This record gives sequence, structure tokens and C-alpha cells, in this order.
Amino acid sequence: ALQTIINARLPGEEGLWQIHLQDGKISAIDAQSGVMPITENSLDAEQGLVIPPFVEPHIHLDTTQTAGQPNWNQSGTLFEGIERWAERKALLTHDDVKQRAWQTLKWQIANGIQHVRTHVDVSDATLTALKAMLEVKQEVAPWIDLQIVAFPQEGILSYPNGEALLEEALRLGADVVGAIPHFEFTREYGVESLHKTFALAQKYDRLIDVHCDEIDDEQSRFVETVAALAHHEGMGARVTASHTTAMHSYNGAYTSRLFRLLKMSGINFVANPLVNIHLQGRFDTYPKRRGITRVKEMLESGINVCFGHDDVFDPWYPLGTANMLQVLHMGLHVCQLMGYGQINDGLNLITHHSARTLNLQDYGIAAGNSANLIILPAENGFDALRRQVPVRYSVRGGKVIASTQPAQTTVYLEQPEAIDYK
Ligand SMILES: C[C@H](O)COCC(COC[C@@H](C)O)(COC[C@@H](C)O)COC[C@@H](C)O
Ligand SMILES: [Zn+2]
Ligand SMILES: [Zn+2]
Ligand SMILES: [Zn+2]
Repeated sequence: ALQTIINARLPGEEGLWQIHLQDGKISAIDAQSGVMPITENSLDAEQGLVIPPFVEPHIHLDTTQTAGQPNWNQSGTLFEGIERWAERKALLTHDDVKQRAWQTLKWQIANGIQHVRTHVDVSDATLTALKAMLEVKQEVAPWIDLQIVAFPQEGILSYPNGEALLEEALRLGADVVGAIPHFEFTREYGVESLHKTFALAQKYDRLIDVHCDEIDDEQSRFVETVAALAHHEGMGARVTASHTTAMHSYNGAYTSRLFRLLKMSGINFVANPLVNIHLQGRFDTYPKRRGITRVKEMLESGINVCFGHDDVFDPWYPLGTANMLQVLHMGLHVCQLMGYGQINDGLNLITHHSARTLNLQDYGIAAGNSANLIILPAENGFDALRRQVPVRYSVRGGKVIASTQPAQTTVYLEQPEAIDYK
């Protein structure tokens, strides 16, 4: 029974802090006068950084761990990736989905992630993965709050019975309504699909998260419809546009006009840097575009944007350990957010901003909130990011659910010396 966390650093704060726990909540946060000694019922942060848990705002748990089955994505494009998935989706079973989803979820728990939004392909008359994932959500609840997006991978209007399947997924309990307007057969189907998505979200009172303009096409502007509909319904906080990689290729005048609406609408954005850098720019020769959405500009404008991993060893991405600091590292480089302050504040892109994207209410290190928090063996966000630190402890409801004993490196020169890379 933990009653206290001691010797903790907090972002943007001086010295050490003591975090008092009570009934699985944070009761108080008090400054320390110095390093406190270990005591029974206390957890020693060892002068590490305490932050709320990492969030994964965008992952595909139904496809995770399937790379190469039955074939590899040779071109490394979104479009072949969908072809490869269709082959694998025909082989999906209930147990298959749950086994693979849980494998990745365990990596996530180990990585201090306590909030996850997974998209699940509902372009499937049997709804096999969706129904399986609704079970996983209940099973993993003690460790991760999992949101499920009903994601119509092959289109709402462009797939047989797509709209009916999407609605059935909501009836069954999916938390979020998805869409994919740039993959619909026509621009008109794309726009109409968004009207249907918003209608369903209002009917069932659910969140929205659209796979939006994931394509190097300067004419793909479905994001403006997502934002306009959100604004009209007054529901911006409940709405997310994922990817928006087309925005990387927009002219600046249109982008300027668009940003006014994006800010007024209050919708959220997810960028997926590991996957975006891999899949975008594939139809360029040289020079080759980066293909990530306008993260730096969004931040400058106070538009909420955050980072997701998207894919973990699957048709779209052959790598990954579900690590959010690694995602952040890629995002900072590709988006050129490389100022000291920008790097130090980078933690926000995988914590607070992502919590806002998931519409979370019980999140943050504050008295009254659930005792959900993680401890990094690092002095601040910059240090954590530079050294790619593991999660020392993950605490949920005041209980430790994960811990990492950090690696220990020694060099043998004239005498043994410990190396910490600081
Ligand atoms: C994926 C690999 O690491 C093994 O996990 C087994 C697991 C067992 O199900 C537990 C559930 C509460 O009934 C998940 O383990 C989490 C427990 C220990 O809390 C899921 O296995 C899925 C198969 C059996 O279709
Ligand atoms: Zn079942
Ligand atoms: Zn993806
Ligand atoms: Zn996705």
C-alpha cells in the first residue's frame, strides 16, 4: 500500500516534491526541503521526473504483429499496405486478434502507456476483430484505458454495406466513429462519408477520429469538412483528424485560410511520425518530401496536435517497440522542432496533448486525480528524450504496474568507469 512518492522532479518546477496518495488518488503535492530517506509505504522516484502516463492516441491493434503475413509490403506505400492487410484480414480469427493485441498491449504497459486509442477495421461482414477488441478492452482495463475506433478501412460508401457495418460496430460498443474519405472512390463519396460519420456520432453520442487526407495529394482537403462539421455541431473537443499528411503539400495561402477554421473548430490532430516518414514521399523521386502534417505551425497557433505510433510490426511498418519517446524523437527531427525549449516541451506531445485528443477528464499530476503516473530516470523532458530513457515505474490507481531496472554500462579504461551518457 503506497502512501507517498518521494524525491520527485516535476516539469517546469524547482527542486524535489512529495506526492501523497490516498484511496488510489492524489491527495496532495508538497515541496521537499531536500532528498528524503526511503520509508515504508513510500516509492522513491530517485530524483526522476514524474509525469502523467504516456498516451497512444493512434494504433492499430487488430493488425499489430502481422508484418509479412502472408506477404510483405514491397513498395512501402499506404496503398499496397491495404492490399496486404486485405489478404491477412481474410485469415483473421478471434484468438489471433486477441493474442496479437495483448502482445502489443503488454509492451505498452511496460512503456508507461495507460491510455490507448486503437482503430479496428470494420470493413468486414463478420466484425471479427471489432468484437474481439471489445473483449480486450474489458480485459486490459486494470492497466490501460482502451478506446476503440470503428474504422471503415475500405470506405463507408465504397465498401459493401459499409455504413451498416459501421453503425453496428457502434451499437456493439465502439467508443469512436472512424472514416477514411481520401480512400473513397470519389471526392463526393468522401464528403458524403463525413456527413454520415458525424450523423452516427451524434446518434450514439460517440467521439470521432477520421483517417484524414493520408496521401501526398495537394487536392485532398477533407480536413476542412471535418472541421466545418465539428464547428456546426459545437463538438470540436470530441473530434480528431489523424495524419492530415496532405497538409504537408498544401499551398500556404489555402493553409492560412484553413487554419482560422481549424482554430475555431477546436478539433484535435494526430501526427504519426514513424509511419509518415516511411510511407509518405513514396511517389517522389528526388527531392523527396517529408510528408508530416504542419505540427510546428499548429503548435504556434495553439491548435492541439499530438504524436501516435500508428503501426507496430504490421503491413504498414516493419519496426517498433510501442515506445512513445522513440515516436517523439522521430517527430522532433522530421518536424524540425529542435530548439532546446521545443525538445524539452516535447513530452507534451505524448502526454497532455494526447490526453486532450482522447477527451480524458481524469489525467494529470494534481490533487483529486487518480494516482496514475510514471517516473522517468531523467532530469527533465530534454534529458528523457535525448537519452531515450525507459520508464522506471508506472503507477496506476496508486499501485505499481510496471518497473524497469535501468541498464548498467561500464567502460574499462585505466580503471572501471560507469557511463550514464550525461
Ligand atoms: C500475448 C501473450 O503475452 C500472452 O497473453 C495471454 C492473455 C491471456 O488472457 C488474459 C485474460 C484476462 O483472460 C493476456 O494476458 C494478460 C493477463 C495475464 O492479464 C491473452 O491471450 C489471448 C489468447 C488466449 O487468445
Ligand atoms: Zn470472445
Ligand atoms: Zn497507419
Ligand atoms: Zn491509422
